[PDB]
Amino acid sequence: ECITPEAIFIGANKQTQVSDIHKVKKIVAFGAGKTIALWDPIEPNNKGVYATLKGHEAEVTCVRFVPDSDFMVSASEDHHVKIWKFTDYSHLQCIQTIQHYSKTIVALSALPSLISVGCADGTISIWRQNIQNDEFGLAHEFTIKFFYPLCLSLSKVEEKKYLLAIGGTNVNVFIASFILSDSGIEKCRVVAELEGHEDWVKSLAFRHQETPGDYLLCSGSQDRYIRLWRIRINDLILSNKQYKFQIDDELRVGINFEALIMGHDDWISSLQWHESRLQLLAATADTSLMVWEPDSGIWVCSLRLGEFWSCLWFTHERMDFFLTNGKTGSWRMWATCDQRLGISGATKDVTDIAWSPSGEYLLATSLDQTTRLFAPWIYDASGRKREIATWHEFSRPQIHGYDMICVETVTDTRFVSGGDEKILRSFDLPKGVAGMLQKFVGIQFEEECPPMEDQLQRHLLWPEVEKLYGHGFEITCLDISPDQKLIASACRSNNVQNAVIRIFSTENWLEIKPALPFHSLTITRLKFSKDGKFLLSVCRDRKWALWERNMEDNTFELRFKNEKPHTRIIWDADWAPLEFGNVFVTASRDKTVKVWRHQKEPADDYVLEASIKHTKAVTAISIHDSMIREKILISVGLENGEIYLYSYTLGKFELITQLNEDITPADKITRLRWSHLKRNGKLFLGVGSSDLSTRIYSLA
Repeated sequence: ECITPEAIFIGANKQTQVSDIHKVKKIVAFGAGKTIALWDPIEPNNKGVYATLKGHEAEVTCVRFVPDSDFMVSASEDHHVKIWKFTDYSHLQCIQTIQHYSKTIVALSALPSLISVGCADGTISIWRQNIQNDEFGLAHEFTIKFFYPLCLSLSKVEEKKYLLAIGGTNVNVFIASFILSDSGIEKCRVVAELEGHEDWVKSLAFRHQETPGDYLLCSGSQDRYIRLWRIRINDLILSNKQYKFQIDDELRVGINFEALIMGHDDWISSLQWHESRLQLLAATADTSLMVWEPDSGIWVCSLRLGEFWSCLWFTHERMDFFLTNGKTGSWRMWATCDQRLGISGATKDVTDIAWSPSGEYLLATSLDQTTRLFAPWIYDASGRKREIATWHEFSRPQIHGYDMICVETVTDTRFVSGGDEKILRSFDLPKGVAGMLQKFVGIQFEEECPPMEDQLQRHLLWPEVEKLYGHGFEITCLDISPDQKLIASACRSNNVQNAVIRIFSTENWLEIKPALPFHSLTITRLKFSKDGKFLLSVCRDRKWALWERNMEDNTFELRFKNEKPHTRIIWDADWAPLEFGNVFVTASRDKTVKVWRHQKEPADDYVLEASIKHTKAVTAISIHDSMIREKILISVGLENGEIYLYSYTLGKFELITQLNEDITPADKITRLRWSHLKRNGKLFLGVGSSDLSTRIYSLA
């Protein structure tokens, strides 16, 4: 039994400096939710996010690769700073969690052995890495006052000579300098107050390569301008004034205002230097990137590209690449010139997932207010199988202004979705997508590379067929009969009147009276019997019910039930394949997973067969449509994000495996579903979690 992660769809965080790229390994690590996602852009078989670094207990607000080292720094909502170290090459292990701060970490710049940490305490401290150990220790901590850090840059002039540009709630740019003793810091002091800005400095960046050589320092503010300061070392002979000072009885330094670049109209957002050339990258408020360089000798814009959260500047193989994370949490690539393929993912907790009736693609609805379709492309535009069948977002059915709560596929060409809206709509697979899905995913229908972010959010939206009214609350769940002629719906409720089950027709999209009452709270799961003559319901009111189907009028009636199957909310339920038997299992907050089976012997009713308990609540349970050996296959998810694979036979659970902690989500498994399809001798598992990440595993 070999469990292999197939794909990870996570979205970047909305925060300054939440992403960084490794200058050497060319690995971009961005904070996605409470995890640090890793992705290799430059790659043969476009794969995308290949790992989610778990550790932080809050949203990651900053990620930085310490240059010239195997280290990386981080910071989260919980004022914590973590230090990772590359275990192998494309992976990192957390080796230290700094608890010291009780306020937000507003700034963070770190060189090989140091880490400047600006905090909302109004204090900026410098951590210095130990000599024998690998952990950092507070070498020094100070403050300017009224003054608060917003950003700071750390630089290395000479061997033990260091500079630190501090910018914050002060129109000025302070320049602290300290020497590096073997036990930390020595002679630290603010040695220069650079005047020039007419507002708060919110950006700083040093450019120090091959000195004696262009040693610049740029800085932005709450304006539409950027200032560049020239730095001379030992030979530095109205505003042509210099700020001289010296490190020790051996160094002299002279800063000076060189030029002001940003346009009057263009308001700047992000700014960073190039990895090797003397070029500055500045991204405007509106989606537009600009590159600046000298020569004359005046700084000028040498590259513009119109129509940000993050913006990475990197060059590989005599080509320049621009990675730009948008609002939809999607990264896009550009070379210099074409638009290479990027990566997609949610920006808010995922709520539901549902494979196409046949299982070639997987729809995913999240709180991002978007519904995405993920599929694997195993075909070049030439029609031959790709080496590795990678997963991508082939279409974004919608981006409505309603929080996507749930979805279920009616047909490979149509589906239904619901959100924090009163009604729910159905959607039809457009011509544009179908072709795309037929060409790369390979699926026949009746009547040269995946979608870049541009044609994925604008040209690939599914046209709505019909809306359905009835519920006076956001729809929580729903299922489609095996015959696809029915839809069982259920809204959010606190009483019995709204905790009603509505049955809709997929032909006339009209409701089919009468509604179904019983549950006193809100239903969490609705499943139709494999045969289709039954409907099951679990309703976080600690009970379940089975509604028999009248094959004539298609009206349902209550037959079986159980007022106390669980001591706490039931989160999920599922039916085993007919061959196994008239069985269905429920997953509950009471930590247990119970199995039920029809018994007409002592009296007609669905009796309890087996039951197992876990450590955390079981929020997701899905059983495979086919029978593995002569036994059934079940998957279980928890509030931990942990996933258990079980085997089941008349009264005996067999643990196949517990997905390594390194390959599973970081929070509540909102939904788990097996794909109906088997391809390349593998089974597929869809996993939507509360850590805003859609994932896909495979069982060999």
